[PDB]
Amino acid sequence: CMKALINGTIYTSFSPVKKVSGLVISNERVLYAGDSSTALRIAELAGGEIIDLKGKFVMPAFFDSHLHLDELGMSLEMVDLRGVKSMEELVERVKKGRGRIIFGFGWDQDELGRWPTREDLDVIDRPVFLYRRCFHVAVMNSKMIDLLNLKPSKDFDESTGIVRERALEESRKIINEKILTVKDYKHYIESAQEHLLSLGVHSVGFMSVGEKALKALFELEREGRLKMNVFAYLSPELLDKLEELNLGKFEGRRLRIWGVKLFVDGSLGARTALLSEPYTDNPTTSGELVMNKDEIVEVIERAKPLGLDVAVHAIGDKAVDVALDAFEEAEFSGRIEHASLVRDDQLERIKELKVRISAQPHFIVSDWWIVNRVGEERAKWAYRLKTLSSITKLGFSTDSPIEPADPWVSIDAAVNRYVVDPGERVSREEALHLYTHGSAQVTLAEDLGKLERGFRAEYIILDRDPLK
Ligand SMILES: [Zn+2]
Ligand SMILES: [Zn+2]
Repeated sequence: CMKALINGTIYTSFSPVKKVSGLVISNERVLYAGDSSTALRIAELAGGEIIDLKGKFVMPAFFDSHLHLDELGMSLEMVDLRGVKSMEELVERVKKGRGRIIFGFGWDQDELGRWPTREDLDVIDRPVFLYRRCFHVAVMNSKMIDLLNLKPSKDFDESTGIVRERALEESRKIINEKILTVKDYKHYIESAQEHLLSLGVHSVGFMSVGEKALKALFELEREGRLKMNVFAYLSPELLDKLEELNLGKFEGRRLRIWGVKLFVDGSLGARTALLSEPYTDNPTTSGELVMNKDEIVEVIERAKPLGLDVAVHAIGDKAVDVALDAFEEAEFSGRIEHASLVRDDQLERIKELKVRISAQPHFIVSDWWIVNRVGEERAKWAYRLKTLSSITKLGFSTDSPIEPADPWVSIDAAVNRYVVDPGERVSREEALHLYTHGSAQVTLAEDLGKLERGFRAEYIILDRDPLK
């Protein structure tokens, strides 16, 4: 299969901006980027298909360097219960869910008139599990309670089927690890993939791939059912099985076994991101250390002879220190997910160690409470897109389903919005670069993100100029 896209405007690169008028593709790689007429002549000689763009625009497809394909799929399938006015309507909306188990979200007891309970949902004859708006609480029916077998705690009200805090976290864990099957995960991943492709995203860094998600990805790959480039960053629990086969870094046609995903800290919203000084709006806490420097170095030393990348979630400024210390000691150039707060004094270390960073520009829009958490001075550390991209390799992501998956909505954020410093905005060209080649570089994918000769031909076709 050879195709020439002619008579249009093709961006091969956004850093620096380079436009051509013709593109020849064969065996899913770019063969030629240049003159429309030269491209036409090549395809005439070799007997390829001619695609006349008719003045349309082409660009490298988006590369989301950090998301959760399984969770995105679960989220697309969930029953939408936002704005439901009565228990009667809530029950009707839940009944209209397909799954052998019905998952849903977004109810509110104020909008309902009272709290939903186990007894209200016992009219539905399959397992039901329904988040509250906040996602900090869930209600379930008896069938679902029976499947979970949770131990008694102050976070679980068995009579009403309501879970909070810890017991909700444990409920999720049991659902994900015990109850959902490999087939369920294949379906989630396929729903996410369809959604992402329709948005122009052809490659993803898939973070926190657990046992069943991996089993689903190998199956989809050999079934020819993966339609996007999936760079899988596995949970560290999978290292035992990898070491027993000596299976490490491995590139299939779509699925890549690429890395390991770790977490130093939690999030600024929950006040669990690890700060060097206490929270401005809770001076009794500085967040939580989930994995320390020695524990990260231990995983890195296991990743090294398997040729695997290591991606480390660090949100708080002190978490960033822990991640930098770990990379320094292990002499390992890893990547950092989020890097939400970066101090001036940390910049030199990031530059010198060449740490790759995956950042989510839509966090700027969503996290309006940043100044409340950390104060005016530390808010200067937040989402420093322009600064980070000028000192190291940086890529754009959504952390979907946390943020919207639509890249144009995150591009708008990176270009137009800032926490406190308008100097941290990037230009439209830079944002497109970061969401294509930037992401590719951050995911160690050297033949993605551009449409020059030799690059994998992942492109999207647009009616309007993406630079306008
Ligand atoms: Zn994270
Ligand atoms: Zn994440």
